[PDB]
Amino acid sequence: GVHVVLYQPEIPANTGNIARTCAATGTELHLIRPLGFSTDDKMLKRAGLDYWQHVKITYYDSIEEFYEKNKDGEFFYLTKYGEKAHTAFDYSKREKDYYFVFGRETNGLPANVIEENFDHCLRIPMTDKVRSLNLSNTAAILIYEAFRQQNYPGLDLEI
Amino acid sequence: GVHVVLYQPEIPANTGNIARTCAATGTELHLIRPLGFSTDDKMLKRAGLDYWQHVKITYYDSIEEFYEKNKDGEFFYLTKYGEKAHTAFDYSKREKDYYFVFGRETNGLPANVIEENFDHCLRIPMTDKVRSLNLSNTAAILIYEAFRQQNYPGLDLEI
Ligand SMILES: Nc1ncnc2c1ncn2[C@@H]1O[C@H](CSCC[C@H](N)C(=O)O)[C@@H](O)[C@H]1O
Ligand SMILES: Nc1ncnc2c1ncn2[C@@H]1O[C@H](CSCC[C@H](N)C(=O)O)[C@@H](O)[C@H]1O
Repeated sequence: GVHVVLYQPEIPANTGNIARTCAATGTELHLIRPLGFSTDDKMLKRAGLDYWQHVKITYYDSIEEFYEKNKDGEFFYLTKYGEKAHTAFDYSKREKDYYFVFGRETNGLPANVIEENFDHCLRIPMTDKVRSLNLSNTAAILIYEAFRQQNYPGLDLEI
Repeated sequence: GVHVVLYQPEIPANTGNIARTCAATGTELHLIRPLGFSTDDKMLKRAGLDYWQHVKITYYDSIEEFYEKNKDGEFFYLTKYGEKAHTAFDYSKREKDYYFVFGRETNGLPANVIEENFDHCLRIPMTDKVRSLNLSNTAAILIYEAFRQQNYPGLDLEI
């Protein structure tokens, strides 16, 4: 499968957007606490996030716990410090588990995570006119790059 | 070049995100009024959009005006009602002008626009668990699909 991992996300609208993209694709959502916001059920529903119930979601109290519970698979780390493009790897094997790990809107990923995993750090190409892309936009780009390579498994090409 | 055209966008954060992706790539931003928010220079500064100045932006009072001022190029219309994938077309020619036209967060694209241009209506594939993707996410996906096909011209220069 395809997986998005959010390391300590900050801003509720970004995670709401990412959860929508996950519901839209069958991508799993992994949230590493602390979060910057509540995800209580009654609040999500009155906020009209009806799609949230359809997301395959897992919460973790630490990135250590995340790793322990997700030992198998291919792990990629999205960071502007990466020296490979997000499109440089093959995500076409539907039977594999691909994990794309994203940093905080403000802090990004911890430096040691980037350093320990540098040959799997991916930079979406940019001009020098911004420091970074929006978190939810980067998750949407990576999700649909993987699904493009897999020829859209489980998705409706037409209504 | 690559162009994103927003038909009467509603939510300031979506247009802020799309402007960020445009500054990040050199994609032109075309805004068809009425907009749902102020884009006065003083409001954008109050909102902290430091990259806005770098965006190649044009405003129009109508889609008719937009068409009159952009006669040459290839026009694609992003809608869940499309019957071709966003990846089904060739955007690889850097000398051509590719325009991707997006609808409103609430009403989408006008029915007559979809009908009249149906052969070039593009649907990003989705499951049945959501009605649509987030507007800014869809723009980011299309921008980076076009730049992928062109091998990221003008990006990652002198990082
Ligand atoms: N160009 C890009 N390439 C890869 N990931 C990106 C990206 N822009 C944003 N992201 C992702 O979005 C997250 C939040 S943006 C954080 C940016 C960072 N704090 C800075 O120095 O500006 C990042 O941690 C990364 O996972
Ligand atoms: N799956 C998808 N394929 C193509 N465009 C999409 C899309 N999801 C969202 N969009 C774009 O994002 C815009 C705003 S989403 C608006 C849709 C409307 N609220 C509804 O319930 O259906 C759309 O007009 C379209 O341009």
